[PDB]
Amino acid sequence: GAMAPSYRVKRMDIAKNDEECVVNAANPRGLPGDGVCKAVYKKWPESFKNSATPVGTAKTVMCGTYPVIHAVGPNFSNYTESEGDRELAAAYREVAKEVTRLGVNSVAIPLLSTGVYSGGKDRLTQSLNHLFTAMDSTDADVVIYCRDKEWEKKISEAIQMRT
Ligand SMILES: [Cl-]
Ligand SMILES: [Cl-]
Ligand SMILES: [Cl-]
Repeated sequence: GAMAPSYRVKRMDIAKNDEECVVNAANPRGLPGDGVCKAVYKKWPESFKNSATPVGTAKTVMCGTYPVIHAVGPNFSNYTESEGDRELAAAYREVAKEVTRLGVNSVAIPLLSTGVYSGGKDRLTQSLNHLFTAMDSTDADVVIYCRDKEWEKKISEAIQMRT
């Protein structure tokens, strides 16, 4: 575990992370996809061997010795708000299990279901709160990656609020 487990936020490409493993915002079929998933495919393509997994689950595939945790959030275009909320919570619980099993001291993680799976809604608070519910009992350093300047400020605020 980390000596003083922390949360941090960085605004940059998660393919350039400085952590011991990465969480991919994957699709259920293990396809290259777009956004975070396409960046992850360009950096760690070997990790997409047999990466297909259902909504609400995470499946880890090694790229060399570097673990890529494929976490499948719901597409809110297809799920009801209620069922989507349950699947998004479940995907993060499976990420916490994998991070624990791998014995890493740090993990790079995007906000699941906030991009093309958001069904056109701002889900920063919803996705971040499910991330915290899952990861708070882990002792890995968690570094959250985003691309938007206003999202960076809001995520940083939410982390600092609890400190
Ligand atoms: Cl960048
Ligand atoms: Cl997304
Ligand atoms: Cl973002």
